[PDB]
Amino acid sequence: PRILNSDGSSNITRLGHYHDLLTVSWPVFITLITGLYLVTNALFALAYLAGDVIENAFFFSVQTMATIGYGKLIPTLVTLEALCGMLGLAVAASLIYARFTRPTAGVLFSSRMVISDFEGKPTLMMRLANLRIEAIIEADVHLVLVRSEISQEGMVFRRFHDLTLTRSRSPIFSLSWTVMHPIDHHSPIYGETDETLRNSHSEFLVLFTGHHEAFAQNVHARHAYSCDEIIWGGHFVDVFTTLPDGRRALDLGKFHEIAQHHHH
Amino acid sequence: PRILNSDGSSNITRLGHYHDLLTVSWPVFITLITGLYLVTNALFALAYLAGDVIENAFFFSVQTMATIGYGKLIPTLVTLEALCGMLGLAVAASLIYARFTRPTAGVLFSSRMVISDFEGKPTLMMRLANLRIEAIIEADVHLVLVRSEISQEGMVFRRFHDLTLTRSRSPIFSLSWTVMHPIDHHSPIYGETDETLRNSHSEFLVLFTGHHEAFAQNVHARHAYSCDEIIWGGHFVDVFTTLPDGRRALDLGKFHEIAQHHHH
Amino acid sequence: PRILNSDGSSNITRLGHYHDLLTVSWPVFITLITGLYLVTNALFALAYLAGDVIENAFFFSVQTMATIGYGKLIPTLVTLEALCGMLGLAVAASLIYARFTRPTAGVLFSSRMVISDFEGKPTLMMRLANLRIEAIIEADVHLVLVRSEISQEGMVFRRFHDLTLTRSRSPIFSLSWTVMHPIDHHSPIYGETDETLRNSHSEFLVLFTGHHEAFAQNVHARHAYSCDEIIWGGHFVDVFTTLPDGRRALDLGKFHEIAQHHHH
Amino acid sequence: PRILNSDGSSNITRLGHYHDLLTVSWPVFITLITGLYLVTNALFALAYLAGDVIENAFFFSVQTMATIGYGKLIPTLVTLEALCGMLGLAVAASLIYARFTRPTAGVLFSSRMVISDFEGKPTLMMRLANLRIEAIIEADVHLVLVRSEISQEGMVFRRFHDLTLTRSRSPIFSLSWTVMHPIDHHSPIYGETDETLRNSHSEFLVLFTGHHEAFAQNVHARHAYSCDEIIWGGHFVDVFTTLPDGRRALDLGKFHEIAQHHHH
Ligand SMILES: C[N+](C)(C)CCOP(=O)(O)O
Ligand SMILES: C[N+](C)(C)CCOP(=O)(O)O
Ligand SMILES: C[N+](C)(C)CCOP(=O)(O)O
Ligand SMILES: C[N+](C)(C)CCOP(=O)(O)O
Ligand SMILES: [Cl-]
Ligand SMILES: [Cl-]
Ligand SMILES: [Cl-]
Ligand SMILES: [Cl-]
Ligand SMILES: [K+]
Ligand SMILES: [K+]
Ligand SMILES: [K+]
Ligand SMILES: [K+]
Ligand SMILES: [K+]
Ligand SMILES: [K+]
Ligand SMILES: [K+]
Ligand SMILES: [K+]
Ligand SMILES: [K+]
Ligand SMILES: [K+]
Ligand SMILES: [Sm+3]
Ligand SMILES: [Sm+3]
Ligand SMILES: [Sm+3]
Ligand SMILES: [Sm+3]
Ligand SMILES: [Sm+3]
Ligand SMILES: [Sm+3]
Ligand SMILES: [Sm+3]
Ligand SMILES: [Sm+3]
Ligand SMILES: [Sm+3]
Ligand SMILES: [Sm+3]
Ligand SMILES: [Sm+3]
Ligand SMILES: [Sm+3]
Ligand SMILES: [Sm+3]
Ligand SMILES: [Sm+3]
Ligand SMILES: [Sm+3]
Ligand SMILES: [Sm+3]
Repeated sequence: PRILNSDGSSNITRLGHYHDLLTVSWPVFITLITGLYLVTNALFALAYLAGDVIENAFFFSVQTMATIGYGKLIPTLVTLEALCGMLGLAVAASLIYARFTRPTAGVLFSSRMVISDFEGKPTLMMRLANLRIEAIIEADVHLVLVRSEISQEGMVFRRFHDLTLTRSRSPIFSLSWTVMHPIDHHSPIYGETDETLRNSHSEFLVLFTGHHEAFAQNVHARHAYSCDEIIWGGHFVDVFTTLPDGRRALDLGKFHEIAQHHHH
Repeated sequence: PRILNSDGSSNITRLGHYHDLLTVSWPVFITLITGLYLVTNALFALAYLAGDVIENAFFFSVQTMATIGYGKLIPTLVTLEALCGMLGLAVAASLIYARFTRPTAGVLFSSRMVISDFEGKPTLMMRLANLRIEAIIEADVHLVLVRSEISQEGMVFRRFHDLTLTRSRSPIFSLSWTVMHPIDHHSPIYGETDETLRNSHSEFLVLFTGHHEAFAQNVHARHAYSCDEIIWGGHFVDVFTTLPDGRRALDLGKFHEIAQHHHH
Repeated sequence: PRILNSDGSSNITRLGHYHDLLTVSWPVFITLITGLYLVTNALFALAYLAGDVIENAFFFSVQTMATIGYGKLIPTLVTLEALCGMLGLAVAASLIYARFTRPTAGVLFSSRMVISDFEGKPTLMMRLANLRIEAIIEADVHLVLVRSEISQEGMVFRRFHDLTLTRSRSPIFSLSWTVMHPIDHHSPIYGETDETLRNSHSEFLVLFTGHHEAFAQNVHARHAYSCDEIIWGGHFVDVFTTLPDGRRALDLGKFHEIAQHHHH
Repeated sequence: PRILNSDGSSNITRLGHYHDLLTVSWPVFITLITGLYLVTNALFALAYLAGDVIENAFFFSVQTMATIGYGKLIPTLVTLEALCGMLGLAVAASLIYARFTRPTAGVLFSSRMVISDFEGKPTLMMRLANLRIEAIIEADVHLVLVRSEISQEGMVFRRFHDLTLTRSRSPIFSLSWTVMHPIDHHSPIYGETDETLRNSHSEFLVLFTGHHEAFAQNVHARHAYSCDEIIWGGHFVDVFTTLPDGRRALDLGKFHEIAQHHHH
């Protein structure tokens, strides 16, 4: 089967949580505090009852934790709860900001890779697209081959080759980017064929990072391919157009399109 | 026409929003929450009326959302609204900080580029100026040529050459910086002339990034030039002066000035 | 004795504190403010008494600092204290966030290093493990030798060699990573033996940094080894397994295991 | 005179402010808001008077801006002021955090540089010291020569040479670091002497950056030297000691000490 899924996640099981709050969906986060919020008040409401030091307990609890202080219920450790309410809000605000600043890239990866000549040399290719109007600055991309290898002797392990790209870094990335690994004699897949790639159970990982100007935050994206997601002889279709207006356009509708010469 | 505008933006149309709040002007941001703020209270004010569980509805709403708690209007889900008011403030504070920390560079770019000899070799040049008193640390600059190219065969595409600079990085950038691409035989515009640059519809993109010490934040700036914004034979005028005091000064009034030898 | 401890700390004494608040345990932090919090109110409570400008002093103090404003105690510099309460919360919230964002890596280091052949060359090795489910992006690792050296003449000093690794950087680090320094003729420990390493009192420092996608934060980890924590001839045991399901697993239970050929 | 001061600041005058709040001393910052804080309330207090829509104006103003809500003064745009108070606090909290996170390095620079042989080659040297107990990670240092130069023809300009160091980067920096520029034939000051350095009015800039583990923040430091602050033949004294305990110590008391052979 597959070590990597398309989204670049691994299926390796591991035998051996602020992050969970950070990761969980927006709806669930509110719920999770809302709960913590009610509960903490139940704590104090029962802490008062245990007595009657308050004129005229759950609702009084929140009135003093939120610092509403209506007044109809004058106290007496309210002071304690006022501390807790303020740290609660401070803690709350931190998580909010961390969640807001979690990296997030709208980078589209091509559904396939191709191997075809480029500048007269066979080249492994794939392409990326920036899905947002704002540019990504100082972008960098890696293409990694992961593949089963063994010594002349029986030992079996998975190799990790970081492949050489004609352009791994780019100061700016705004539209589309075809990433290219020329398969010369230094290439790990030099001389390789469709059949020999399957045998090595070999796979490809794409990793992307850059900085948005779109937000004061960094971004990451990754994607993975199996060897049967490579189109030999294929070529990515141009996604750039000239409109009737005479103006240049990017058509992402053609982004996954690949041309192939069909033999008889 | 032009793919790039002076400010380094593209005119490519794309066929295929926390950022909007982050981007929008300061005046509009306040308005946008102020609205959200009033509205959310209208929600609760109508949520109470639907009944009369409050002694002595919009104004009571805010009194419990802001946690003012005057008291003349004692309750009963106020508790719910107290949660919302606190997250509202937390959300509010996040956006504020993100906006405050959005990258912003006061970098001035020269209105033109020049090509003239430098150390006995023709050199593409342009210059940058730091507009603030605080230095930018670990600055880096790129000069990119974008240009139409085609195969011997008919296919037409735009090239992107990241040009070699005598100095792409600088640990500090405080005043003025003339960026230089020597046009040797490795240069994409080697042997090139005024006429041949127009034909390729070729353009130049400048990209700048660095870290301020001025704020704990990074900065970006970019600018673009057409081939008719290059002055062949031109030289940037020295912007450094010695004052009457005998003290050294930077005169940004001369920043866009270029000297030219005029032929008969 | 040892300059470095396993955890990569030094024992060098130095003859010559927001950070303390930032560093201190979670329990102690709350205590430290709680104190500051009570005390600041004692200040104002005594500032009122010094007179009786309040209808119907410590408890009134907090009611106006937390902005509870019950009302049974109407005032008059309350205004002053309302400023202080708000900055207190602002200061509080900053420390909280800084603490939350302090770098933290769950990177496991192997208890030993080994020197054994790899691709037919003797190689210094050690391994790292990512202890969390989330990957570390753009990871980098250094292996440094620290060692006593002297001139032909008597002067004695400690050298710091940053060793060459077959792979110092990795775009992603998710599971396990064996770091390798081939001991060729350019190596500081080329020709070196067990005995000659002890004489130089030589030590090894591992330094790790990378960015989590797990949180919008960076991470650091380091570890140190003495020369008697190197196993000559040793080999790290494969920590990867195939489960009954036929699925691939990582067994960290084998992470510190090293195989050795035992001579007669 | 001098272009650079010891602290690495320039004396170049420039002919052509959130940062000010960010920069200003701690005492002045509080004052600056305290003012803004009082004033904004004067605005509303006069906005009420202009009438009498409040039962039983400056003090009522703060009671509704701080959300104290005592109650003895029930309202009516209080709602407006409750918005302002909350953004005020949000703005306040942002500045606080930005100030807290402003880069700050406790890096000590040696009062002088030296030129003396090292590994049998004349070497420009200076040293740095980490003044805090926490290490700086991924540190980098530059040595720049700035110097007047002119063409064979009369034109006069200041050069900026980024000098080659035996070690410009270090994964960790914890104690002391002697930075070294070997003066080989590629060096801008190769063949140079004391007298020829003065004539070029030449100067040296040190720039330091790294990341603390001490706080989740980066650091910068810089320093400058004139040519008469170079000691020819000088050697930095070892700052490392062995204590009576037999334990290794760092004595910063010797940090600026330089040994010199005195000729007859
Ligand atoms: C393709 N590229 C990123 C390498 C260069 C051009 O940038 P872009 O304008 O196509 O986004
Ligand atoms: C021009 N430079 C940035 C490359 C070097 C000098 O820095 P600056 O002092 O002119 O700002
Ligand atoms: C070992 N490595 C980090 C260099 C490459 C592979 O990454 P990983 O998937 O094993 O964590
Ligand atoms: C000197 N150095 C930073 C290059 C290497 C050693 O680090 P340190 O332990 O002396 O601080
Ligand atoms: Cl993932
Ligand atoms: Cl732009
Ligand atoms: Cl440590
Ligand atoms: Cl300075
Ligand atoms: K309140
Ligand atoms: K509040
Ligand atoms: K209140
Ligand atoms: K109140
Ligand atoms: K009240
Ligand atoms: K806050
Ligand atoms: K914050
Ligand atoms: K923050
Ligand atoms: K940050
Ligand atoms: K950062
Ligand atoms: Sm969980
Ligand atoms: Sm760059
Ligand atoms: Sm086949
Ligand atoms: Sm990167
Ligand atoms: Sm929009
Ligand atoms: Sm550098
Ligand atoms: Sm012409
Ligand atoms: Sm950069
Ligand atoms: Sm302490
Ligand atoms: Sm990379
Ligand atoms: Sm031995
Ligand atoms: Sm790093
Ligand atoms: Sm000012
Ligand atoms: Sm490194
Ligand atoms: Sm002399
Ligand atoms: Sm740096």
